[PDB]
Parts: sequence; structure tokens; C-alpha cells
Amino acid sequence: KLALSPESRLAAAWDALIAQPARRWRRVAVGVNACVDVVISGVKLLQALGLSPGSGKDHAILHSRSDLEEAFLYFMGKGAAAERFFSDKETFHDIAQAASEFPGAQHYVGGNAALIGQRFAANTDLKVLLCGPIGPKLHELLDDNVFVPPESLQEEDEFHLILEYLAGEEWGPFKAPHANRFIFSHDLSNGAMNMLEVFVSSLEEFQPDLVVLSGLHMMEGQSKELQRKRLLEVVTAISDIPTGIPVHLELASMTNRELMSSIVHQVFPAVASLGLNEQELLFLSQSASGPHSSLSSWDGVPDVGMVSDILFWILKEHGRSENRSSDLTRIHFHTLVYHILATVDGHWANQLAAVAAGARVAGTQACATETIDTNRVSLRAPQEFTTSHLESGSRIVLNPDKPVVEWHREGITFHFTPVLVCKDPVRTVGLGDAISAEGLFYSEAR
Repeated sequence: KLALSPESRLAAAWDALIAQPARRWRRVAVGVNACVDVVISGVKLLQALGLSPGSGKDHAILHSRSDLEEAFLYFMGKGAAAERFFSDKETFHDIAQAASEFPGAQHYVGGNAALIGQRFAANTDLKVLLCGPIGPKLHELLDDNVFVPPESLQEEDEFHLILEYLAGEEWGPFKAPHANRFIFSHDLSNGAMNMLEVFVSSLEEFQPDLVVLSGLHMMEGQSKELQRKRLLEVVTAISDIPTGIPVHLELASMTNRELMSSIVHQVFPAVASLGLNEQELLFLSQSASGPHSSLSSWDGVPDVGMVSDILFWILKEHGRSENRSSDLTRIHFHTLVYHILATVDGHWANQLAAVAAGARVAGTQACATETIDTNRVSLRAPQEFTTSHLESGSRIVLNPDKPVVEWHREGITFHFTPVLVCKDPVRTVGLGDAISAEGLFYSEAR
């Protein structure tokens, strides 16, 4: 034998460490954001609509095929990302239909909640209920084991059109300097959490063991009063679910501090578990003067200690306490090159295997393999790190044969593992959702 790679050593240690918990969930309910992502060459679509190349020109809202063409060309010229709302409902239906029917266009389950539901549904001994704006195409796309209440089924889907271009791609006088994408939709359902009532209404009959909620971030840019109504609906609904049923909030894509503040004040005490990435974590610390609020942006890989100080602070400021009457005891942090599972001691079991399992799915799903293909992955976590930047904490060195690292801090345990990052990924949109679902699947509430 020759020496195995760090990655093969690590994936072998995971396969030995990972096992389902002693007591397993039977039924999980998930809501409420869901859509169909249609990924298509932007130039091809526009050509397919019968459009000749016009001028690049930005438009704040797309009212028309012209506006679409003009803003697309503008961003294609920059090689830059953008996203827009398309205002004409009927015209949008015809464009999305044209994109979805275009030969070679790819169709994907979209929306945090639907993606979570889909990941859970891969296990046949777990029964999944999913609510959200689910039309005939999304229903077809969803796994057969996923139950959607007839109440949550609708005539039309929410299509999100993802218009890609390659570096060096040309259309008449236009040439993309980088590969990127232009996304547009006409999605009022997900913006308003219009299926929250239907979701809440379905829980009693279903008797979930676990409730998972996502989609709050999508209300960004809606009426503050509409947001306030929905957050109160969330909190009321959760107070009606039987005691001891964990609720996980998957928090993504936030830029509004009023809304973030409100989610922290109102929803955090009502949930057992929280899931998020480096972007939302730092955003939280920026709003409420947290450990590294001073930090404007992560400078490369987020510093583990700095991350852990913020997770610590959240469970201290907003987690369960003798005095507080918060239910929050768990945060599944996931970033590109490592994941951390942080738990208030004595409320959760199997968190070594769970964080390992979250990390493993990040590799396999990114590469679109059933198991880890050790040729297509790469260990990118720091070789050594401090467990707290602000406080004095341990100096840890990565051992591929013992990848899951545990450390304790004032009655809160952290569980760290690196990720085996897919070097040549198919598509990594929705990875955080599959990571959080896997982490919860392998978790046990005490």
C-alpha cells in the first residue's frame, strides 16, 4: 500500500463515525418557500423569444421582453450577477413557459423549505409533509414520498428563471467577460409567505415530530405591517404545537436589519433550532453589537474562533436560560469549508455524527455522487485554529483520522468538522438546506 490522501482518510473516519440516533423521527413538517428553478442559457432564451440583439441597459423593474433583453445584455456585458422582478404576470407566464419547454433547459426543486423537504424525503422511514406554492411541475419534480396537502396545491408554479452565460460567450456585439447569471421571477407567493396559514392549519392532523420553517427572509422588501402579521402568525402557530416538538428555523439571504432584529426578538425564543451560514451570522452580529460587529466582511475563510464567539453569544443572549423562556438550544452553522454544531448542554444527542453527516452531504450532493468520490474533493479548512478569538481558547490542529472535534464553553458544546469540498461541482444552490436537513435527521432531541 501507498499513503492515502487526507481526504480519503477523512471520508473513512466519517463512515465509521456516522450512525442514525437511537430514537428516530417518524414525521417531519416543512414549509413554506418553494419554486421551480429553470436554468437556461440567457442568449439562447432571448434568441428563442425571437429577439435580435439590442442595447445593454439596466432596468430596475422588468415590465417587458425589451426590458428583460436590455437588462440581461447590461449584466452580460459586465459578467455580473443580478436579480429582477418581472411585472407583467401574463407575459412572464409565456416567457417561463418558453424557458421551461426549451430543449436542454434544466429544472430544479427550489426554495429553502422544498429543498429541506426533499432531502428528508430521501429516507423512506421518515414521512415528510411539505407546504408552499406547489404547482404541477414542482409536484412532479418532488420526491413521491413527500406529501403535499391538497390545500397547498395550485394551478401554476412559481418559476424562477436563471439565465446563465459563459466567459467569452457572444451575441452580436456583446461578449461576456466572466461567467455569471441573471435571475428573474414574478413570485408574490413566496414574498408574502402566502402558504403560512395552510401550513399551520395542516400540522395538527399530521402530528409532526419535527417542524422546520423557512422563507421569512423572502419577505424582505414587503410592507413592515405584512411582515409583522406573518411573524405573529409564526409565533402563535408554534405556541399551539404540542410542547417538546422541536422547531428549526433555517435563516438565509438577509439584508434588512429591522426584519433581522424582529426575527431575533420574536421568532428565536419560539424555536428549538437555528440554521445559517457565515453571511447571516456576521449580519446578526452587526445588527446587535455582537462579538465581531466591528468586522465589515469575512476576509476569506471565516475565522473559527470568531464564528464560535458569535454562536456562543447568540445562545447566551437569546438561547434557553433559567430566566428567559427562550427555547433555542441549537445552531447548525455551515460555511463552505467547515461546519459547526453548537448546542446548549443536555438538550440534544448524536451531535458528532450529525455534524459529520451535514458535512458529508455537502461533498456528495455538490459532486452528485451517492458517496464521497475522494478524487473530486479537497480539504480547505485551516490546518490549525483557536476555538475563541475574543476569549482564551484551545489551539486545535486538524487530524484527518479524527475529523470531528468537540470543545466545551460555559455549558455549551461545539462540534466542528471540515468539509470535503467538491472541486468540480454540478450545482451548489440549495446546499445549506440539504446540510441542515441532514444535521436534523441525524439529531435527537432529549
